[PDB]
Amino acid sequence: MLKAGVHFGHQTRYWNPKMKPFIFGARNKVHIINLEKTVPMFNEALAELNKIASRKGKILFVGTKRAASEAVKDAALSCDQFFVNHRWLGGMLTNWKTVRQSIKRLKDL
RNA sequence: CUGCAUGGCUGUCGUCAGCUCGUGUUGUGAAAUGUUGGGUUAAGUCCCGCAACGAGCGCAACCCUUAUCCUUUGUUGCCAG
Repeated sequence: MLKAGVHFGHQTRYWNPKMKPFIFGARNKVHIINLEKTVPMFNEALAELNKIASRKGKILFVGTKRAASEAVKDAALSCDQFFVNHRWLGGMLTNWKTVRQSIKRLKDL
């Protein structure tokens, strides 16, 4: 009820040194993650996303996997938001004033 | 009188597929990246994709002629009817 979510446990090798402490003691040599902080850690981050929305910040969403690539353009369409669903460029965001010539190209075609 | 005094004008490596530029990245930096890779070609040509996205000179097309046809003008040329 504290959220918490789905576990199998999946991946048995090469764990990230900052994610290893989320493993819990159930069975000999068995990998399984504890998720009892998912929404408790989101409730404090969504407070600063509220501060960026208060500052009228432009929000960008990204996904390429089949569960996310369709959702970034449909599941948040109750506000004004921007997305990337499949294809990327060199300097996609860090060279935006060059990338604008491809938006002039898009609209000209 | 002479192209280390010149402007200009044409050869040749070279009709070869090369040489550069705006912004971004990379290194202390000259610079490198882009022009490489993977297919394809007559070709830095076209396609695919990537830290690149687009450009300038070459490139290529338009241009012109030629193999077959249809149609307009025919002498002192031509001669099918």
